[PDB]
Amino acid sequence: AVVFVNKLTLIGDAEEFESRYEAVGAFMETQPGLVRYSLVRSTKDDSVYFNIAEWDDEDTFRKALAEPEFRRRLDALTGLIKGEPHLSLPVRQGRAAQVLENLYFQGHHHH
Amino acid sequence: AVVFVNKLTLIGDAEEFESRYEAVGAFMETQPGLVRYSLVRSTKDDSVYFNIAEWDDEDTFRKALAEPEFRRRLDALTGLIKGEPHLSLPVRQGRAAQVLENLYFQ
Repeated sequence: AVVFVNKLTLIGDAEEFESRYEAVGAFMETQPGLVRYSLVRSTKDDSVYFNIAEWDDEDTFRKALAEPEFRRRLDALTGLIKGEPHLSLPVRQGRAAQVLENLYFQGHHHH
Repeated sequence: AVVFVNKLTLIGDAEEFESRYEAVGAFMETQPGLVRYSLVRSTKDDSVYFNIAEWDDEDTFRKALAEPEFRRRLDALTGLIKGEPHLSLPVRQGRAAQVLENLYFQ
């Protein structure tokens, strides 16, 4: 898996930016290789967002990025945000299933 | 849910940073409210990492950070990285959908 992380700086209207991002996320949802994505907004500095997307691999991320209609919805955000994008590799991970498993094992093993 | 994002800049040895971060990840996994976390390293600028940690709510995140053991293991990263921390609220999210989803008319 690869994890796309874009640190966004809001330079326009927050509500307009977020509604337009909706169409980007909608499109990503049936792009091959997309696992999940989240747009999150900092509570410390509300001009700071992060676009975070997990992809099966680098090749599927590459092929999705090139799709004209995806790029059209992405381009509709230019002028509302500036981006500092990072295609990134997982280095250490606490998977949800494993976090849950360690909890219920400690509680139900009765060591 | 809330998503903590820390943009980390490496200022020492990457291998030791990553080994010492193992202890931080381990302790997080024992704390009430943790959903999941990933530490990822940028392939554009390899001095950049992001810690991305998902918690049930701000409350559980704040309560975990009040643990002395958590603070001890964070303090062991001093000199290896610098942080830009952001507790963040999900604004939009989704996951892989079925291409045929709308053709059931359910």
